[PDB]
Amino acid sequence: HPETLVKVKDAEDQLGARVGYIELDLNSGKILESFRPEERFPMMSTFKVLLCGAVLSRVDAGQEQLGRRIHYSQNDLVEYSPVTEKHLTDGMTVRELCSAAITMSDNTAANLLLTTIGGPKELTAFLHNMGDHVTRLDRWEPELNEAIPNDERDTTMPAAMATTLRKLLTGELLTLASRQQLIDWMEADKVAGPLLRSALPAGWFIADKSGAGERGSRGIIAALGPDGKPSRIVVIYTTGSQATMDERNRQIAEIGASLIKHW
Repeated sequence: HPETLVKVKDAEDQLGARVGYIELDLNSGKILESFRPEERFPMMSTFKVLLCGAVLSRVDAGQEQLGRRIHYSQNDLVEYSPVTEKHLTDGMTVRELCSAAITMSDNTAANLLLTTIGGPKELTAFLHNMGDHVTRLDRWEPELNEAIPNDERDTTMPAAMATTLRKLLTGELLTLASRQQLIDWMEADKVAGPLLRSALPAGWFIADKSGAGERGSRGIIAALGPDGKPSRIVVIYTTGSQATMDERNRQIAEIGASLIKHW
């Protein structure tokens, strides 16, 4: 609705930074509303949905198994690894690592799964093959969060991420059991409370994944809708602000409040 665009512009003003926004109808792929749809933004942890989508396509193809246990050691642990640090002794299965990477944004789990897949170049090859010629992963955790101005490495565009998310979630690329497993991990997100979830009405569905990075970068990709079903994809990215984490969260939650008021 154009009143949400008023709130996105107001957020650009309050944060003193670019905000990219898109609202996409999940059924038809129709772009309902957009602001900077084709400017690049750092993906940060929102790439971990894409990563487990690549993992699940290998599971579907018989090239990977969800129950396979990955062992790793203290040498692999990078900053913000709340779940992998606690499982050094016995390792974790592919399924556990995707739950940790999505639900808890665990950085080591993402690196371990990127190794399983053949690294950033293979996730980017996977994206290219499903028609996304924009999103690219170039580095590993934690480097990919750097968000240096004008750098195309590890970026997407709001319109590209929304279209890719839609394909992953409703297209024939993944088996329905796999699409459902990706949706379940996103629904179980534990780390995005102050963002769209704080504006979500009772009874609504949300599956999402947040990200934060350097230079004020913050973002969220989400599939949400009334009556327990997703019917729209919302993607929101910001970078460049010098505002605190709480101010960045606050403005994204106010963009959410506007889009839900005007649904």
